[PDB]
Amino acid sequence: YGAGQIQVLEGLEAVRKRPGMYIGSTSERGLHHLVWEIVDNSIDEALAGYANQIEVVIEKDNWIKVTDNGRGIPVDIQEKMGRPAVEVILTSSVVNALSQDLEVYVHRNETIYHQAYKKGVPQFDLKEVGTTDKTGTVIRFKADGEIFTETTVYNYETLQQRIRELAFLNKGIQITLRDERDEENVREDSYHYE
Ligand SMILES: Cc1[nH]c(C(=O)N[C@@H]2CCN(c3ncc(C(=O)O)s3)C[C@@H]2F)c(Cl)c1Cl
Ligand SMILES: [Mg+2]
Ligand SMILES: [Mg+2]
Repeated sequence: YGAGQIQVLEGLEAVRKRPGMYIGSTSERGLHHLVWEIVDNSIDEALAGYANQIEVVIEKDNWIKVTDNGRGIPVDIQEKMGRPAVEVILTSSVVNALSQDLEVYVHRNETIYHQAYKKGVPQFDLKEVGTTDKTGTVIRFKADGEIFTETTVYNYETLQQRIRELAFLNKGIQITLRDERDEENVREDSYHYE
C-alpha cells in the first residue's frame, strides 16, 4: 500500500460519495454522460492525429463498448505509481469508479492487453491475452445501479443525436453507433463528415 495506491482508493471513495459533483447528476442525463466521458478521450486522440474511427455499441444488458483506432492507452510501467500507465489512467476515471464492471483491451506493440475493474478497483494485473496488427483502445463498462438509481437503460436517440453532432463538429472522424441489445433487431447509424 504505497502512497500512490492509497491516493487511488481515496479518489474512488470521493467519486462514489458525491457522483453528481463529477457527472452533473445520477439521473438519465448522468448515465449518458458516462458515454461522453469515454468518447471524449477518443475524439482528442483523433484530433491529435492518431485516430479516425470511433464505435459506440449498446450491448446486452446495457453495457457500453467504445472502440477507437488510436495509439492505444500506454501500458509501460510509469514512475509515479510503478503500475502500467493504462491502470493509472483508468483507476482515476470517473466512469470506472461509477461502473459496477469495466474492461479495457489495449491494442499496442502488436499485443492485446486486458484489465478488468469493479467500481474502479482492478480485479487482476494488466495481462497480455493475444496479438494484433492494429492499434487502439476498447472500453466496455456497465453503469453501477447503486449510483444510477433511476435508470441504467440507455436511450438510442439520445446517443444518436450527440454522436451525429460530434461527427459534424469533428470532421474526418467516422463515428458509428450500434444497438445490439436485441440480437434479432440490430440498429446502426454511421456518421462521417467531409
Ligand atoms: C476509449 C479511449 N481511448 C483513449 C485514448 O486514446 N487515449 C490516448 C492514447 C494515446 N495516449 C498516449 N500517451 C502516451 C503515449 C506514448 O506513446 O508515450 S500514447 C494518450 C491517451 F492516453 C482513452 Cl484514455 C480511452 Cl478511455
Ligand atoms: Mg486525452
Ligand atoms: Mg475519415
